[PDB]
Amino acid sequence: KDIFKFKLVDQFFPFYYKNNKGEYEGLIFSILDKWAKDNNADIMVEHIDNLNESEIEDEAIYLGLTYNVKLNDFFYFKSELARSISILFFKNSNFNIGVIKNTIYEDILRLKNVNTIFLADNSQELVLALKNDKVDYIYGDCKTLHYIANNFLSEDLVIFTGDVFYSIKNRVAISRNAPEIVKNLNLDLFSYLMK
Amino acid sequence: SKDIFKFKLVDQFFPFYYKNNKGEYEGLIFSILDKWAKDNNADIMVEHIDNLNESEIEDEAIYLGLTYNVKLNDFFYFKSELARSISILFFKNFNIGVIKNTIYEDILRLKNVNTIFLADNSQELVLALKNDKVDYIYGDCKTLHYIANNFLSEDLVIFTGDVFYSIKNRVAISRNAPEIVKNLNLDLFSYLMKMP
Ligand SMILES: [Mg+2]
Repeated sequence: KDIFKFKLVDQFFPFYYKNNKGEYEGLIFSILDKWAKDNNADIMVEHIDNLNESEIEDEAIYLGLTYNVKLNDFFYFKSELARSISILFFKNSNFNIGVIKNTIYEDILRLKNVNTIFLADNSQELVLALKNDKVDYIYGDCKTLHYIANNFLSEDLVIFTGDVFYSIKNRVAISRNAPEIVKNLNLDLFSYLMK
Repeated sequence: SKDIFKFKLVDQFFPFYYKNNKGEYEGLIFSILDKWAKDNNADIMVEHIDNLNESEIEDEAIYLGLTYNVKLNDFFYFKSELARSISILFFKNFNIGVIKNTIYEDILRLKNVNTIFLADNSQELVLALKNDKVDYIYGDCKTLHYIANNFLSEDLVIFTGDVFYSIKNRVAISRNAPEIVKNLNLDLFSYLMKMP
């Protein structure tokens, strides 16, 4: 009956990602299908590389966003998916650090007064920036960035051992101007992972 | 007197600790443990072990990389949560491989899987898949995938079927541990600063 739009942002292993062979992978559809049946509804899935405040769809449910001062004005963050850990990577003095824009990782670097921040639109772009030595470090998701890096880089990634490790919540997000029916949805997708 | 405590890092646990190409251990756990050490006014010793041998269990040691298991529960007390994982059935491009004495083993026995191949550690487990000793492996989503992808040039495929459990990774100490260890606050996760 009802049809709800889900938006997958960038990449988020293991929920959704692009493998070495360029094939879209993930178990998110398995979860969304189960959520759909429980809610007696159909779903539309859209994938977006980078989020823009001007292109926000009020009725859509966003996955793969993290808390960000800019995005907080537009979104309500609800149920948690898997958690992540922020890591600063470099390839195996003055410097510059790559980071995906409008993410919690950007805000972390900003409040640390890092002024040589290189803003990438997505994970792939960020990794390629490191490849072509546009940046000396990249900052972001522990597994997803490491994974994409190993797909494009010939050099191994190394972890920068400093005070840069934070526990990151990856939550489901809806527009603050979402219809009441969306706002009343149970969006605890993580509950479909029994324990 | 500043106390000294031994931490045993079992197998591999991405991104807390894992093997790189140089035969060394990379990870962020070492940073966390140094922080924990400062607040508890103590020194620390880190030792890596691939397998968990009952004969080699040290009562004074604090164990990381263990999950709740019917067999280990009779030897360890599982304490604070360090991180979470998702159980995934992996395959390349029917017997199932799984690390012995893990929560993952129990799951397969509860689901009444007939042909269970037991591995001692993640490295052995993923090697069994690579060498076609097993058709599927079951375990940690990040770690098993990392090893296969970085050491064996194998990008493992996730089994779509309903086999996804939320797994808690906890700190564990021996049942016969010293009183000085039992009194420790082993909330290592708290030393990972949270978002606001
Ligand atoms: Mg596929």
